[PDB]
Amino acid sequence: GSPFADPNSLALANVPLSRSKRPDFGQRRIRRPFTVAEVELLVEAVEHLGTGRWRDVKFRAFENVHHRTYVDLKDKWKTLVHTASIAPQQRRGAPVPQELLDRVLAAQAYWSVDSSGRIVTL
Repeated sequence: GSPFADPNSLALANVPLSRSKRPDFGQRRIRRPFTVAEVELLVEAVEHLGTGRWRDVKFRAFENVHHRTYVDLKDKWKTLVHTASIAPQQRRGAPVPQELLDRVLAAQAYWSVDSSGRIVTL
């Protein structure tokens, strides 16, 4: 007395599996050297807004100096960020302090998703 024409579903098990991946590299056009002051203000302009309107960047940065263009500033930061994030041997930018790379990197991640760190546990 058994059933007929049934699906006979299995228990459905799970097997182990690994995962592999690889980073990426690149190179942009030839840029020009910047000043600690110009970079500081420039970074603060794009950082102050994180990733919204470039107009506020050019205005916040310095609406008086010999600025270039909204996108110019935004793009400038993005580029410096990639170079400050890439490998050390490849990170051969202008003679600037690590702070610049720390502010651009930290901010980039801060506005990215959540933040950068999760290592310290006071």
